[PDB]
Amino acid sequence: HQVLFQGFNWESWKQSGGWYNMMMGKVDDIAAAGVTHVWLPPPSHSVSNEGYMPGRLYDIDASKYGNAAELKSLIGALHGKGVQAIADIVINHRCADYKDSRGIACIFEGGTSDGRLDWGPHMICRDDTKYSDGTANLDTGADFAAAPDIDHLNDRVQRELKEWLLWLKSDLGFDAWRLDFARGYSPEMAKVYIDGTSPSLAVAEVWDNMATGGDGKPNYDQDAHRQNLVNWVDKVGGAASAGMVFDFTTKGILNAAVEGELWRLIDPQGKAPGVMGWWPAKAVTFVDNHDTGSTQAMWPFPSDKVMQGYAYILTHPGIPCIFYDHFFNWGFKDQIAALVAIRKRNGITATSALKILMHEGDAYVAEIDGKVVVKIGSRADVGAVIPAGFVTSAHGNDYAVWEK
Ligand SMILES: OC[C@H]1O[C@@H](O)[C@H](O)[C@@H](O)[C@@H]1O
Ligand SMILES: [Ca+2]
Ligand SMILES: [Ca+2]
Ligand SMILES: [Ca+2]
Repeated sequence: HQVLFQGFNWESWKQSGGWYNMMMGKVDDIAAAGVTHVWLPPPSHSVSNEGYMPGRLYDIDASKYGNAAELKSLIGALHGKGVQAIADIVINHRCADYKDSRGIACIFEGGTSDGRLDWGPHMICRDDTKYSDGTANLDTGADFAAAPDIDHLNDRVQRELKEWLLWLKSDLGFDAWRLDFARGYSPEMAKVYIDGTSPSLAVAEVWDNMATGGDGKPNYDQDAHRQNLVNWVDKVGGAASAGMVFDFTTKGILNAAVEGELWRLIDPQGKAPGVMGWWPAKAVTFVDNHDTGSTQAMWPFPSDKVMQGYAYILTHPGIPCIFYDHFFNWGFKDQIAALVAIRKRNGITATSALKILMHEGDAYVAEIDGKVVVKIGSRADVGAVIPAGFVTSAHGNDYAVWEK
């Protein structure tokens, strides 16, 4: 068993009383439901609210989310119900607290009395001219316009950062990492960090565009899209690494399939289309996150089919991550934990076997480990293909479940 849970959305920082405090009230519900890991936002002080524009890294208190006290207060409740804690680690770029000799904002403040993380333009890639001094290394990954990109090839940086990371665990309680904007630095670099801080798991956010038909729809063969993920995992230690990646491949394909095109959920090999069917133990599947859904909606899921997804991800191979809004604010609390249970009751995991039984545009049926069968889609009958000794069980709005 192993299930993740993103414990926040875009709007979270606004939360009257502090996000963590209101969350203390969702601990048992999440735990009892079957979750095992929770993903909390960037705890650090951030120029921006949501925290993806970090500066004073050790400055936990400044957070719009809550402070050091409450974060622990909250991570400990989780640990009390046996759920691990993940920290949204944002290090591809960073904002300098103050102005240097030139007027350009490149003098950083770590957040403590010493000079830890009190870096200068020297820790800014020389190719991010808008801030650099031209003396650092070259960016090892994508750049982020909005702010100074840190030169991770920098001896000091990899040092003070692991120390900072190691502190997050040793002080607050964090267990695992969720690497923000991983497309910003070579996997070679994530590896430095992952290994010298060894989290129970490190899921990264590598998000490339999906190839699309002239008509806006995503193509059917997404092999290239997912080969770029199993590869990034490849270059990071793979089998022996704590790192894993969100199955963006699955999101794009699934986004288009619930729309009467379930046939898209199978590759010529009889396998799943996302990273799921290639490396199921290194693929974190999901329905929507704080970028793709919520109030940013860069790529939301068909709202009237959001359950067809959970019916899919919470029973298939791969690690499913449940989205906040979805569990507490959409009227699906119960429906969701019922599955996690199924997944749990039947000892299903990241690597269970998958046996697609039907992949027609309006009907997708499957058998996982020959203990569970799920069908999503708008087609009243499929009795025709449901192995022997399968009693019905969980179901609802265009999805059904039969356990042996
Ligand atoms: O998409 C990668 C990341 O890009 C950043 O610019 C956004 O602020 C984050 O919310 C997002 O996780
Ligand atoms: Ca300092
Ligand atoms: Ca930049
Ligand atoms: Ca970068």
